[PDB]
Amino acid sequence: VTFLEKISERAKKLNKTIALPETEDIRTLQAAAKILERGIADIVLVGNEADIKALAGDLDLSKAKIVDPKTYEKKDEYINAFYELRKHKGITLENAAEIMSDYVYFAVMMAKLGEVDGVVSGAAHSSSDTLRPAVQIVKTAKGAALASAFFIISVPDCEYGSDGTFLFADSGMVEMPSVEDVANIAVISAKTFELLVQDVPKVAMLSYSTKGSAKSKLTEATIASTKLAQELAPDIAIDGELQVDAAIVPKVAASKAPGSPVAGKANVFIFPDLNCGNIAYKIAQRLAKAEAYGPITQGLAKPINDLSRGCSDEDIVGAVAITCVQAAAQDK
Amino acid sequence: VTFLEKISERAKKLNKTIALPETEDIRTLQAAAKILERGIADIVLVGNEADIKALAGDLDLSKAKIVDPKTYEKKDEYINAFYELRKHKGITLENAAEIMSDYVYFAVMMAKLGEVDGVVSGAAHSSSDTLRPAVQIVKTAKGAALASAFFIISVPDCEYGSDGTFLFADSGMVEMPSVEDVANIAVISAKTFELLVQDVPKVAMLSYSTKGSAKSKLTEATIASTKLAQELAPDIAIDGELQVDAAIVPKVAASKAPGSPVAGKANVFIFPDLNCGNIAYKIAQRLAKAEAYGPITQGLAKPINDLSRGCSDEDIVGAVAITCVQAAAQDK
Ligand SMILES: CC(C)(COP(=O)(O)OP(=O)(O)OC[C@H]1O[C@@H](n2cnc3c(N)ncnc32)[C@H](O)[C@@H]1OP(=O)(O)O)[C@@H](O)C(=O)NCCC(=O)NCCS
Ligand SMILES: CC(C)(COP(=O)(O)OP(=O)(O)OC[C@H]1O[C@@H](n2cnc3c(N)ncnc32)[C@H](O)[C@@H]1OP(=O)(O)O)[C@@H](O)C(=O)NCCC(=O)NCCS
Ligand SMILES: CC(C)(COP(=O)(O)OP(=O)(O)OC[C@H]1O[C@@H](n2cnc3c(N)ncnc32)[C@H](O)[C@@H]1OP(=O)(O)O)[C@@H](O)C(=O)NCCC(=O)NCCS
Repeated sequence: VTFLEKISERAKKLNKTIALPETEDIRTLQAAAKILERGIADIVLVGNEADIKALAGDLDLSKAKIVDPKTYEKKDEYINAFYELRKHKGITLENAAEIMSDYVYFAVMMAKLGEVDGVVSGAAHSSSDTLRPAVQIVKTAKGAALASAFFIISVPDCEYGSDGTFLFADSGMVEMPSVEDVANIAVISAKTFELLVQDVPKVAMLSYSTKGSAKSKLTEATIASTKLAQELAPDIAIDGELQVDAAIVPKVAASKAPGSPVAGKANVFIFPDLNCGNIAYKIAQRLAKAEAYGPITQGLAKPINDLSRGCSDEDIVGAVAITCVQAAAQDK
Repeated sequence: VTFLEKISERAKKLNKTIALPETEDIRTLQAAAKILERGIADIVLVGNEADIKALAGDLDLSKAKIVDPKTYEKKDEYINAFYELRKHKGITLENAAEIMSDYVYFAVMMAKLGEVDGVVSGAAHSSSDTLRPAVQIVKTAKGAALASAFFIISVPDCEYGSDGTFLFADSGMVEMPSVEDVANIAVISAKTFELLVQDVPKVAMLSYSTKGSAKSKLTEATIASTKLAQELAPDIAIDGELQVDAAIVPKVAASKAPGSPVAGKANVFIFPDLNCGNIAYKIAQRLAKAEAYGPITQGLAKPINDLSRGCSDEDIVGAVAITCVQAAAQDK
């Protein structure tokens, strides 16, 4: 069974509201009219009234909720709260009226205030433009130094990871993580694995080196980050530096890194930077026939996800479903 | 057919001589006889005629020529040769004579001075010990900044590349190649692919970014190496900064990099550093169930190859056949 089928089913059990801002694109409506249709969640649409019922065509959205930045009965405290976290960044009140009238923003500040549980977009903008709303308004969770991105990778005939399932991170967002930032990526991705795959994360800090099989600036960066992460999170089994083969293969691990809590069992792969992360994941997907999921964001304070530039609405129902389960990571 | 068999045949039609210095290892001798029996190459065994004779017992090594570094006709000219090379890097004439009694130093000089077409060692020495004389004696071909290590990769049920075969560089040796280094690795890799795989090289300078989809020091690096490589070798197909998906999958190349010489059909992967290179090759081998060949070295003035220390006498046969075809790039 599919990770996304598993997830979307778990996501139906919950009750969560997802504010989709891309209300001028007709995919973000094909998506919208299947959320309410399967019980995946409830879902806000952020944008002009003239768009909705006229654009998509004939699809039932009475189950949906329309809120325009210039219609809602609370729109005033949005130009105000935005101006409270841009309180240090040069933008006045009518500039806080220029930025906010955009749909992405209103969908994001609704999350910050708990009017909405989460946000999915990226499909019609990019991964530069999308994450600003996610950073400036939402900010991050407490046990989190940054917003990062990741991918769930399912490898077909595979006796590695968690039944062929892995989290790769960061493979989306963070171009050049510093050693501090890497260590945190490990910790935060462990909690995401647990949440989404529902298995014990064994986190591998990757490298061409394995426990000093080589030595350079590169290795030492990872070395350090392993050991930073091992402190941040003692309860989480975390090791580095590991090559991939030692990371996943008992026989190999047994000789390259004897008595490791991770080597030979890995299911979370952590990369030195985004050349590595993004190469690794595409290589899995295309040469290993792995199914890939993401980019999904993590370490955020309330879930807000990005989308591959070009995609279908069936992917979006996927993303919306993850934004739900994610949305059930703190409320307890 | 498998890559290795293609290679062995070509080897047999060629007329190359390979030196084997690891003559106190019984796998080298076993490999030797197999290679002669089959017609894969001529052999110079470098070592002690009494010891080989005493070690070989039931092996038909009579087609081989045995050369003893301490009694060979040309000994004293090999020593001068080494002296000239290292004069200015501390070595004294005395020091030369002692270094040059090393079977493996001798065999590399043989190749340098034209008595052998290449050398295979590594079965009973570390890679550093094998690669030091290579890079000191035979040095590099015509000023490529450097020698590098590559893999030939065969993915099983793959449409991508050249029948799911690829060349990965550098995935085993140069750790932090400079921007120039990466440029050089691309050019040399393209010639190697053409030679060994026998198909038009189409080289992907890899990244997490496709056509300036993201900007950073990493991306700037890749672009600069892309741009220098095109200057270094204009008639070879080399492209921008490319993601793996944009590089091998024509439908994604149809989106992210239209009209590229490389994108959609890449078959040569150049990585930014050895984290990427190794992690990528290991994902391919382990999760993709790719067959992977060597680290094989390139960019030297004559082929020199290092084996794994747990190789079989048959792995040696194959390393010897790669090395002969590598030696076909020379000639006259
Ligand atoms: C424009 C960009 C290249 C410059 O990076 P930046 O200066 O850090 O981010 P921006 O200028 O867009 O926005 C400002 C905020 O974004 C934040 N942001 C970027 N990366 C972050 C991270 N992973 N964790 C938390 N916040 C982050 C910065 O911390 C900054 O906050 P500050 O000004 O109060 O200190 C880039 O952030 C972008 O296009 N955003 C997409 C996300 C991304 O890829 N960022 C990595 C760039 S180094
Ligand atoms: C040992 C090492 C860390 C030190 O670097 P170095 O002193 O510059 O090189 P080494 O001591 O290993 O060997 C001597 C030569 O290697 C050369 N060299 C290093 N990398 C090379 C490369 N990949 N291709 C060709 N020559 C290379 C140096 O120019 C040096 O020449 P010199 O003695 O005439 O000045 C490193 O070169 C090394 O690991 N070399 C062995 C093979 C290897 O693993 N190379 C990876 C390079 S990052
Ligand atoms: C040997 C093997 C099983 C595992 O090796 P590994 O420890 O994971 O190391 P990598 O494959 O990532 O390659 C880097 C290693 O190659 C060595 N190496 C570096 N430069 C090299 C070069 N230019 N040529 C040959 N070896 C080199 C390095 O020393 C390094 O570690 P080492 O000290 O253990 O040798 C691996 O190479 C492999 O998967 N090959 C399978 C069999 C094969 O391809 N045939 C080889 C013929 S002997």
